[PDB]
Amino acid sequence: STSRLYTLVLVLQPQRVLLGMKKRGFGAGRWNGFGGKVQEGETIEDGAKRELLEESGLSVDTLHKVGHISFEFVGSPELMDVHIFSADHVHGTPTESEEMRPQWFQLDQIPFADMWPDDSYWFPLLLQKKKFCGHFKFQDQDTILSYSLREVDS
Ligand SMILES: Nc1nc(NC2CC2)cc(-c2cccc(Cl)c2Cl)n1
Repeated sequence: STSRLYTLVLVLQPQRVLLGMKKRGFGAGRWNGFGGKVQEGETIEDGAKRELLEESGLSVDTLHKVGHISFEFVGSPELMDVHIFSADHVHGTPTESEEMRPQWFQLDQIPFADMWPDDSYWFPLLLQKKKFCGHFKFQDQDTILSYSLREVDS
């Protein structure tokens, strides 16, 4: 049983981060970066850009490679293969979409309590400008059974 490709784009700036409140579907009622499924016929980076445009209304020329996290759940055959990107520069205005309502948070005021539990572990690596690689086994949606997390030169 193989995995499916996901992207996650974190809109960063010197003092703040633009998260998105998920309004519907998987992760509804939680703050997260912008992203979703990688389709057939686009590269992973194209998918990241697309989902950022569609969910926030923002454009980019380029993204940074910051993380590669593989998620799995107990009693589930399908794995999430997440390619995490930072967008430290953006064009346009943040606009509320059907799927996401964007909001700015200062980097010392990130609402980890209402984000996915894994974010508390890998966000510090992102904010130190470290590239990271890891696996997370979830018991349920609020409970990490086991996890592995390391930095990489890549
Ligand atoms: N921060 C974070 N954490 C996650 N933790 C995994 C237990 C669910 C999953 C995701 C994610 C990334 C891209 C697309 C989608 Cl649908 C999701 Cl849910 N993001």
